[PDB]
Amino acid sequence: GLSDGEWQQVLNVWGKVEADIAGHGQEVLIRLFTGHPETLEKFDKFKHLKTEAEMKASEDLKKHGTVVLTALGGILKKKAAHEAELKPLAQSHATKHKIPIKYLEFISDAIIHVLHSKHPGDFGADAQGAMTKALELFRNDIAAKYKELGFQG
Amino acid sequence: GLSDGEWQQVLNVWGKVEADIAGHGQEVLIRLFTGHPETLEKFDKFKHLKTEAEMKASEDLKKHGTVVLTALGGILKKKAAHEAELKPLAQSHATKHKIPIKYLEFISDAIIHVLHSKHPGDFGADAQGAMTKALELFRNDIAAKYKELGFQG
Ligand code: HEM
Ligand code: HEM
Ligand SMILES: [O]
Ligand SMILES: [O]
Repeated sequence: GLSDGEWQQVLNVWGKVEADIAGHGQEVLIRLFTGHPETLEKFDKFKHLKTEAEMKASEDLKKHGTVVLTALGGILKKKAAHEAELKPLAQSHATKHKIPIKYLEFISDAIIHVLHSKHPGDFGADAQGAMTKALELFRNDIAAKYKELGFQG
Repeated sequence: GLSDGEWQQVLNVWGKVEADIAGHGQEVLIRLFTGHPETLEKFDKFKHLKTEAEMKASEDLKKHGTVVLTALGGILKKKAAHEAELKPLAQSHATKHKIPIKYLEFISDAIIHVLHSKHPGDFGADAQGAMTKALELFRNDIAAKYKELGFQG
């Protein structure tokens, strides 16, 4: 994974990308298509482009570069935000508190029971299934961090 | 993963949690500690809590319940946000465009190349290492979505 400073470096350079996203998007697709020409074959609108000059002149290639880097930027920012809250919790629960995954299963059972008890009108079979899935994603994400840290859990 | 309706059900019941986070947190921890007493042994600062009555009377058990459910709520919301960034991209790139992970590796290397070319002063070795790791997490997260959608990328 990334450290806190590494995530901040990713966010910082993406700010520079966004200040000329058209130029960055063009240069990324030109590098991809010149380095790996087979990738051009996926693009009906671009597969005729041979030279860097032709690729630079394509309004459609420039538009697509912006779409790609916008989508990737959103994924990186949301990943960084999730990591910033998940990482410290996995770190403390692995290294200081030493909490096995089975204990996270026990507290997940308690959360599901309490929500069902308190809010049956907002916690029918489907909503309970949804929360069961959400807490399993949470436990699996902690377990993945545990494996990286070498903690058996 | 969860459907959009399933995430809505999770966030709807979490709104009820947030209306009394301390009460929900207390009830979750007392359910956990009464059902699985070995879990209470992990809390050195609750060594004075033996009985259900003592647990209900504890200021700090209730405060800890708030800490736990506040942290969990934040992680669930940030997970949902990142899932929502990945979903449309994994959908189209698995089912319509059929983009192999090797091609995602090629475009990741193109992004690193363009950032090194454009920002050598602000994309040194460490910042490049950070972005290399972030793009690998992106590819791995898409590969996991590919497997869920039944696409061999
Ligand atoms: C960082 C990696 C990538 C990102 C963020 C990305 C993002 C996007 C986005 C947002 C779209 C438009 C909406 C959609 O169809 O999902 C798109 C379309 C597309 N992508 Fe990607 N993509 C990436 C990598 C690739 C690669 C490596 C290829 C092929 C080698 C590829 C091929 C396509 C194709 C063929 C389309 C449809 C183009 C069109 O009909 O206009 N993508 N991509
Ligand atoms: C939904 C699951 C959980 C969440 C969100 C959670 C969250 C937290 C948070 C935010 C803290 C304070 C900051 C920190 O040290 O990381 C904490 C502390 C702690 N957690 Fe957890 N926790 C969870 C499950 C558990 C379980 C199941 C146990 C034990 C069986 C446990 C044992 C502890 C202990 C011993 C501390 C230190 C308490 C203190 O002395 O103040 N956690 N937890
Ligand atoms: O793309
Ligand atoms: O906790």
